[PDB]
Amino acid sequence: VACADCHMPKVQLENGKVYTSHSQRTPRDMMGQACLNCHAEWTEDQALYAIDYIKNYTHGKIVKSEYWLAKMID
Amino acid sequence: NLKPVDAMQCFDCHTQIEDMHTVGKHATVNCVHCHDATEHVETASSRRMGERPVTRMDLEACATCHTAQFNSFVEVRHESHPRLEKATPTSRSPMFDKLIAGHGFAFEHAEPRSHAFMLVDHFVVDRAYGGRFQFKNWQKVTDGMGAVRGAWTVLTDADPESSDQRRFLSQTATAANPVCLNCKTQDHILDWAYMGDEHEAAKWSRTSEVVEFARDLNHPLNCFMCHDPHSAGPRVVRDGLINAVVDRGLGTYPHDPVKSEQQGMTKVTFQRGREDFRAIGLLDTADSNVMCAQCHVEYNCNPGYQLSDGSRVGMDDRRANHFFWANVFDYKEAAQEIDFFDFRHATTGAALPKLQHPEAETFWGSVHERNGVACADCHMPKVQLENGKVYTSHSQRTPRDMMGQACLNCHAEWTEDQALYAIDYIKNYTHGKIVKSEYWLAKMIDLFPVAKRAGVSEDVLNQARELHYDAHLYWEWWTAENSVGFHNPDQARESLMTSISKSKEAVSLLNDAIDAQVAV
Amino acid sequence: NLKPVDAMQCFDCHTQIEDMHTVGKHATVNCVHCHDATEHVETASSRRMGERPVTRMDLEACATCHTAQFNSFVEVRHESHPRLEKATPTSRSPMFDKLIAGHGFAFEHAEPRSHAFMLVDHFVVDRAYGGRFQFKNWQKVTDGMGAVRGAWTVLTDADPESSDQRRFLSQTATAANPVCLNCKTQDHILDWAYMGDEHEAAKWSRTSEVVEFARDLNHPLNCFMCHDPHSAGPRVVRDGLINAVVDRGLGTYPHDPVKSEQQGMTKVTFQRGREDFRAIGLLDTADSNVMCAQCHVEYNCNPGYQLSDGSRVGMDDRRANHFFWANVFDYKEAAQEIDFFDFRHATTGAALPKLQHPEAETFWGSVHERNGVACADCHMPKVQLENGKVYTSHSQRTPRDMMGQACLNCHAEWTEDQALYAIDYIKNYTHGKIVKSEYWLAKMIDLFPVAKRAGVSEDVLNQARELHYDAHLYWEWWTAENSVGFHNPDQARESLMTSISKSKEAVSLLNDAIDAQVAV
Amino acid sequence: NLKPVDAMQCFDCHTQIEDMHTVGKHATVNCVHCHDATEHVETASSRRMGERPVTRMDLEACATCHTAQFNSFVE
Ligand code: HEC
Ligand code: HEC
Ligand code: HEC
Ligand code: HEC
Ligand code: HEC
Ligand code: HEC
Ligand code: HEC
Ligand code: HEC
Ligand code: HEC
Ligand code: HEC
Ligand code: HEC
Ligand code: HEC
Ligand code: HEC
Ligand code: HEC
Ligand SMILES: O=N[O-]
Ligand SMILES: O=N[O-]
Ligand SMILES: O=N[O-]
Ligand SMILES: O=N[O-]
Ligand SMILES: [Ca+2]
Ligand SMILES: [Ca+2]
Ligand SMILES: [Ca+2]
Ligand SMILES: [Ca+2]
Repeated sequence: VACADCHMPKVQLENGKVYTSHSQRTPRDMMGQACLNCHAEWTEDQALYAIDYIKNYTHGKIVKSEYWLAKMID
Repeated sequence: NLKPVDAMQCFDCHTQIEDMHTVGKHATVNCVHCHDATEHVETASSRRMGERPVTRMDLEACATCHTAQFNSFVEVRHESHPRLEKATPTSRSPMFDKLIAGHGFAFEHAEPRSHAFMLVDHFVVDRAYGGRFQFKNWQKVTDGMGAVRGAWTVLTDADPESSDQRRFLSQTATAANPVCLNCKTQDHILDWAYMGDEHEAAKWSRTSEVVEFARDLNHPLNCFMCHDPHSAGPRVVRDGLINAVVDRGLGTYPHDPVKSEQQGMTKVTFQRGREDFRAIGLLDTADSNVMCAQCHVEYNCNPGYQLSDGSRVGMDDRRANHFFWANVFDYKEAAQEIDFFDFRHATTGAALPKLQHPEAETFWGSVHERNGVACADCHMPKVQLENGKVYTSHSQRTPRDMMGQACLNCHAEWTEDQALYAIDYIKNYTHGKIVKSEYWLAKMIDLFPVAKRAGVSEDVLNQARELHYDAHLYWEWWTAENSVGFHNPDQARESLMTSISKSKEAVSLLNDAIDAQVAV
Repeated sequence: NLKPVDAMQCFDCHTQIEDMHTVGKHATVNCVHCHDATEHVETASSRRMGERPVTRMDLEACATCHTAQFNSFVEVRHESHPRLEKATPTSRSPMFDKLIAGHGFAFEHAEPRSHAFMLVDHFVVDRAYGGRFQFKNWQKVTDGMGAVRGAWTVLTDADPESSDQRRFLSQTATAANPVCLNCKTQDHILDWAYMGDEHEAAKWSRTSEVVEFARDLNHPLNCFMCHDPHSAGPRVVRDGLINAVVDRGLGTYPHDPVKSEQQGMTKVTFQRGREDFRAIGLLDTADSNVMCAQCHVEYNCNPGYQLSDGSRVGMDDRRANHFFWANVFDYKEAAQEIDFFDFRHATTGAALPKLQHPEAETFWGSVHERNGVACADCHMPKVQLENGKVYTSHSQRTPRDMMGQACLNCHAEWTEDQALYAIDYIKNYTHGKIVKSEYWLAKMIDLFPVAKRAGVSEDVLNQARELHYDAHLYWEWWTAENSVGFHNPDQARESLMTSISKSKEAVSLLNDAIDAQVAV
Repeated sequence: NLKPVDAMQCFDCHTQIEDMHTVGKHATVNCVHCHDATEHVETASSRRMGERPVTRMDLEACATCHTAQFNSFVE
């Protein structure tokens, strides 16, 4: 998988000539083309929930890392 | 990968193309994008073609550099109901079968849908080819991109081994003829002489076997119908329109000589063996009123009969390819001018015209037309973007889908709901008058068998048939025209009231004559 | 609180029940859930019933352990318009009154609504019981759960003191008879002999007073119509269907002997006093095509007449309970096979069939049926859950309400709007042909009084009446069938074109005969 | 309106560009779309630039034939 697969995927059209989106942005704005095409077992809400589990856990550890760096700095 | 050819070598022979190509916005666009001419260049002389070069007519020839316009063009409007028969109580003409009896449209006449389907819809409608052509299966009806790629990628022919027009199912007709195709495709633009006259250099003409012609055609509404591929400038290619505006000197706006001069057309003719062969009309301005009038007009594209003596007018006659270029109040005179009518009514026996989608001629003289508004302002407006390069939408559809760009930009005093309400007021009032006109037409029609059987004289029946012509014209214009009066509401009202007057006159004539026979 | 009974004690006598119950998925489900048999066990012998045990027929007997299926079943689809008369310009058959004149359906024929209401709707429709039964007030029309709980909890009888069929309001009819109820309820499943024949052990039969029968019945579409309560295995209980498939040897798929063998039915008969009494058909597979064909078929369930001699066929005749089990192109032959027609047209005098909702026979041979698709795939699909135990939806309704589960799972190439557009293309085209068929039928019908009064011969009128039979059949199949052609679009098109051909033939015959009389 | 230049004449001194341009999917795209080289061609030799030709770096140089990619990018 490459950055473009999640951040600038091919446009999906009912009728028309396919082209590559060049709006580089979060996959949350185009989940059908950026995630759900590969993760057929998921609804959009399930895929968003998987992202958020990672980000919530990571951000918690970032906050705890800063707490300890700050205690040391002080 | 495409390799450019030396255009200067072509221009040595093709001076008309040189004059157009080197000056316009396609001066950098190499011939190889649309032509494969290698063997042609090896064998042509200054006056003889030699091997014929290949010319791409597919819309994807333009989609490479103009993807936005192509993609907008091929969109399917699913809200535009498909295959929806007009002769039903819930559509445009509840009494159409009674009123049109005797004409091929009685076999099927559906509402229009998105432009991508025009050629396939022409091929599969029950009134056209006897049911010969069908979609490969009922799922293909959704495939707009597929139809654009080519009619024959989505259709089947019930009998590839014969080319005669015949019925394959009992309730079909074989009304199609080569003239119809001019408003569905221009794939034949190099194989068809001006007006479809017989011509040594034309493979196809008005008198061709239409089934064989059909099989050679693939793409709907080619991009180059409105845009010259060499200069990229605005134009029309439809012979019937050029003939009305230029040959007959009527102008682009027959009611307005000044506008006709400012927004005119220049006929350019191309030759084969130094004889005139085909023509285009370059427009002074990018005037969509005239571009859309290549097809959205009342026309003849069929055999019929002479008003003077009743005799047959066949496909071989020039009248079989004709733009009347007349509003509803000038139409009867325009049909007398060429001595022509379309069919005899199956019940009344009256000589009758058949009217078709006269949007261009209806729009003339309307408040919007008089203020310089054109079809594209309401039906294919500029796209509005927060950040972006503006381009013109090519999805021709009702303005209800883009009211901010199609109406509300000029009507700052209205909300969207107010604008919709104004449209619906006109369409509701107009439709009520269309229904009343049909009621009175049907009442008259129903009296003809009663009058005949009661022994009413030919002289009285003939007087009623003359009234039927006018009653029919002043009604059918409005079921044929697609705006349900919006394009010209005062004209629709005046015309439909005239239809009703004529029918009432005929009903009174027939009732009195029947009563007198009974009294004797 | 329920206390279990000793099933082994029942099984001592009930060996058929033992063989079914001990092997299936209800082997742990005690008899007390559905039967109160204490006094029965005290008094029965191996061959005499003794005191009759109580058997629960209410759907809540299953809702205790299968709440999801019950709750899905009783949902009311409010978008399915209630009490919507089909004989109007905006519904299925704009000219129904003219075309059906002479038949009870002219008094009222509404579109179907949700299954919860089937028994109450049968009781209150104007054509059934002379207006005898009504909802207790106009608010109860919304109460799906109430109707399921029991028809008599939501309806009133205008005269509890009489049991004759008679008119209570002027524009009603008394078409109901005991056979109708077999497709509304199976509360009478232990009180009705196979086919509704007279039988010592049956309280009710084809010849019962229908008002008295009506009063004994409460629940719509009982869960055990498709599910054997003892084995929990798939089955049908409807005698007319078992008679077609098994007794007449026609098979579950008459056009496909192989599929009929793989997806077959086994007739199981239950006796009373060692004589055959009632029967069920156990299915080889859980095949909804055959389950839904208990009701969604063309049938006779009424008196009529013989085609051979015109004589009356009454409720006492087996033909008054009959599944033709024939597609539209085999129907005329199936009606000749039993020598039967339904009514004489009030205007033309023609012997005519009456067709009813033939979804099962229309579906045969369609692209979906040939690919192994069944009614439940589109009308009662598996529920899709992010997290949960999957079960089958029992809300039988249009697939428009669950397109992801009913269409788009098999048609991965389409969006929802594309799929809807494909359905609408078929329904629009089919409806236009239904309207044209009615136009031509009405034109013919209107000529009969003119021809009679002009002195046209019986021989010509009789020829026209024979054409009227076919014109009627090939049209009415499609106003009766609920998919507006979707279930078999090629068949609908061929049949409706045949209807139009037959009417046109009749119109021409009658016009020529009237004209000849006038000329003399 | 753009007027095409003689690309072959450029290639007499620009073999490295020739080998890329003649072979890829822009073989038909004339140099005038992105370069203004009139005075350069008048003054150059294969060994002396002469007047420096102008090269367009604006994204609109691509947006004329690739509007969909450009419009999606600038959102
Ligand atoms: C899908 C499997 C991904 C691939 C491959 C890449 N990224 Fe990604 N990225 C992804 C997610 C789910 C998120 C979080 C977005 C959210 O809304 O929560 C991101 C985030 C970014 C961001 C920040 C975007 C924002 O939140 O606005 C950037 C700048 C980004 N990613 C860049 C990026 C690059 C350069 C990649 C290839 C090396 C790349 N991503 C891969 C999902 C996916
Ligand atoms: C890297 C960050 C990019 C920039 C800056 C631009 N584009 Fe692009 N483009 C990019 C990728 C990863 C792809 C898809 C390649 C693949 O095959 O998967 C593209 C594709 C194109 C195409 C081809 C047609 C299509 O797939 O849409 C064109 C014509 C194209 N890109 C044009 C384009 C223009 C005009 C840009 C400036 C606005 C632009 N690209 C920037 C990556 C990158
Ligand atoms: C003189 C020797 C010629 C050269 C060099 C080229 N063409 Fe030509 N062409 C020539 C003639 C005499 C004709 C018949 C029409 C006429 O003007 O008398 C043509 C025709 C074409 C056509 C129309 C083909 C058709 O199907 O009708 C096309 C598209 C065409 N020519 C293109 C073309 C191109 C692209 C050339 C350079 C590669 C070219 N021609 C060279 C005479 C001569
Ligand atoms: C790329 C190689 C092109 C192909 C193939 C086609 N066209 Fe084109 N077109 C091209 C350019 C670079 C331009 C000029 C852009 C600018 O604004 O400077 C154009 C312009 C047009 C126009 C506008 C003309 C005008 O405003 O005067 C139209 C209507 C147009 N092009 C249409 C068109 C059609 C119908 C094509 C297929 C036959 C087509 N073009 C091919 C680049 C390319
Ligand atoms: C002949 C080649 C045509 C030209 C030029 C234009 N139109 Fe057209 N239009 C045409 C046909 C044959 C059809 C019916 C297609 C079918 O398969 O049924 C149409 C349809 C329309 C519609 C209805 C679209 C819908 O959603 O139902 C509109 C609004 C329309 N046409 C407008 C229109 C405009 C504004 C034009 C000039 C820009 C134009 N058309 C040109 C045939 C042709
Ligand atoms: C241009 C002057 C036309 C000629 C010649 C033909 N048609 Fe046409 N057609 C035209 C327009 C602008 C439209 C859309 C507007 C409308 O009112 O329909 C159409 C539409 C069709 C359709 C779709 C709708 C329908 O009537 O079912 C079909 C099937 C169709 N046209 C067929 C047809 C045939 C068989 C023709 C020759 C007899 C014919 N068309 C000529 C424009 C023009
Ligand atoms: C007549 C019915 C048309 C057909 C067929 C095509 N286009 Fe068009 N185009 C049309 C109009 C009325 C306009 C606007 C002109 C104005 O100045 O108001 C356009 C414009 C273009 C342009 C210019 C850039 C823009 O405004 O979008 C291009 C590049 C263009 N059109 C391309 C195009 C292509 C590729 C077509 C086939 C899919 C196409 N046009 C058909 C009218 C008509
Ligand atoms: C705005 C001032 C308009 C101009 C200029 C033109 N038309 Fe129009 N049209 C307009 C409205 C408000 C409607 C009714 C649409 C609705 O949704 O109620 C129409 C209708 C059409 C149609 C049928 C469209 C449909 O309902 O699907 C066609 C085919 C059409 N108009 C064509 C047309 C042409 C060719 C014009 C220039 C001659 C034209 N219209 C001008 C609004 C406006
Ligand atoms: C032999 C002494 C019996 C025992 C013990 C039970 N039943 Fe019975 N039952 C018996 C007979 C002879 C009949 C008539 C039908 C027949 O098979 O010959 C029946 C009938 C029933 C019925 C049908 C009642 C109806 O309304 O038609 C039911 C539901 C039934 N029996 C249930 C039943 C149960 C639950 C028992 C155990 C508690 C049981 N029976 C015992 C003979 C005998
Ligand atoms: C609880 C005491 C039950 C009552 C009352 C009813 N059923 Fe039942 N059913 C029950 C169980 C425990 C099971 C097996 C669950 C499993 O999957 O193992 C069932 C099964 C069914 C089935 C599925 C049969 C099959 O797949 O072969 C059906 C169709 C079914 N049950 C229907 C049903 C009906 C119609 C009832 C009322 C007459 C009914 N059940 C009562 C538990 C209980
Ligand atoms: C006889 C006992 C029936 C069986 C078995 C099935 N259906 Fe039915 N259905 C029946 C009636 C009498 C009615 C009309 C009820 C009323 O009060 O009007 C219906 C209705 C339907 C509908 C329409 C529902 C709506 O929303 O309008 C559908 C889609 C339907 N039926 C489908 C259906 C299927 C798929 C069946 C097998 C699973 C089935 N029905 C069985 C009578 C009976
Ligand atoms: C099964 C073979 C049936 C017999 C016998 C009867 N009906 Fe029926 N009915 C049946 C189905 C599958 C449906 C729904 C489909 C449809 O097209 O309606 C119905 C519907 C009704 C309705 C509601 C709709 C209506 O026509 O108003 C009523 C009032 C109704 N049925 C009454 C009725 C009477 C009076 C019958 C005996 C003469 C009768 N039905 C028989 C299935 C079957
Ligand atoms: C025929 C018209 C049916 C009626 C009446 C009832 N159900 Fe049903 N049921 C039906 C089908 C076609 C299926 C699916 C079988 C398959 O394998 O595809 C079902 C399934 C069940 C099940 C099994 C679990 C599940 O799939 O949901 C149960 C427990 C069940 N049905 C119960 C049930 C009840 C309680 C009913 C009355 C409300 C009921 N069914 C009616 C067909 C029919
Ligand atoms: C999907 C491939 C289907 C199968 C298999 C069956 N039916 Fe169907 N039905 C289908 C569609 C797309 C429609 C039209 C629904 C719409 O909203 O337009 C229908 C319609 C019905 C109806 C009327 C439903 C309504 O509009 O309320 C009934 C009563 C019905 N179908 C019954 C039915 C039966 C009994 C089937 C098996 C024999 C059956 N259908 C198969 C789609 C599908
Ligand atoms: O009808 N012959 O083309
Ligand atoms: O049917 N086209 O006017
Ligand atoms: O009509 N008597 O049941
Ligand atoms: O009215 N029921 O077929
Ligand atoms: Ca339309
Ligand atoms: Ca005409
Ligand atoms: Ca319904
Ligand atoms: Ca019947």
